[PDB]
Amino acid sequence: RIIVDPTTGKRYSRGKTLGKGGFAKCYEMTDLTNNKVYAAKIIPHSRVSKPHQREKIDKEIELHRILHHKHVVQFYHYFEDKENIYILLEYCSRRSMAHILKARKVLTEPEVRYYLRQIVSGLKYLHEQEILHRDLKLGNFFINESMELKVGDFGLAARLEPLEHRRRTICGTPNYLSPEVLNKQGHGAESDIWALGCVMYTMLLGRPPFETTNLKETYRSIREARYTMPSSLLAPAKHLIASMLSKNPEDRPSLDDIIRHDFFTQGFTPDRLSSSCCHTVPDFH
Ligand SMILES: CC[C@@H]1C(=O)N(C)c2cnc(-n3ccnc3-c3ccccc3)nc2N1C1CCCC1
Repeated sequence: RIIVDPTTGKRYSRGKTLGKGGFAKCYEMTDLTNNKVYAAKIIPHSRVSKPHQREKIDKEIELHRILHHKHVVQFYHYFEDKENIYILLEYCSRRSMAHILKARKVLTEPEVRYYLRQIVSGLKYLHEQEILHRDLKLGNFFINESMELKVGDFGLAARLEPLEHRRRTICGTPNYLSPEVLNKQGHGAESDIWALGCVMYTMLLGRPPFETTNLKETYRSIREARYTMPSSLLAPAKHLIASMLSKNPEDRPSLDDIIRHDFFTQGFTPDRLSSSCCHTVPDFH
């Protein structure tokens, strides 16, 4: 099937399905005018009848369409026709972290340092652009053919705000709610740092440091910021995770402080990682 951009030219071929992605059904989509393939969201209007979810996508696009970084999903184009809304994004053949970790359960440090360096780099970009991702989670870290990491799904993203006028309500439902955001103080840049801690944790142990149900039963526990630190962690990793998951946010480290932590400096880290690290654990040193 051929899909023409009625505002322009401009013809596209639609290929393989890629699965469900909330409102979007995903499909491979080829721009016939340059023959590159792209991962596309296709949201029919029927599913965006209601004004606030209509607004939810406008923002994702508005915020996404200005982002150019090697570790941020490269937004290509978007257009609409009578039936559907169309968003083409960087095609990431080797899926997400979420997929990888299910296979391998738990990762070796060199790779954790390999993947985190990339999550952290992409996030300086956004954070310096004054944009908060607000949903860092293994699912939203996309890997490509050449084993490179890009952060995507900017569906719960927002611009930084004056701390007095900021959104207090939990927007959407993140994977990792923070203490501050639970005391109704709103999502800060550090609330992203929070998520990174939980994420590193998961990568090293295959289970999150706190429940991810967003149930009120689980709220005191997060607010206290108390969790099991297992002995299986070397001290560098232990220490780093701890500072990242500080209870009060203004104690959490900066992104620069993070890539410069012992965990980073006194291990070894590959420039290139094989594709077999998707399924198999690597060789020593
Ligand atoms: C299009 C939405 C999302 C995405 O944003 N990108 C950039 C992406 C980029 N590349 C792929 N991609 C390409 C080949 N396989 C995938 C894929 C499939 C499942 C999960 C993640 C990626 N998928 C992407 N996805 C998937 C999320 C869930 C279903 C579609």
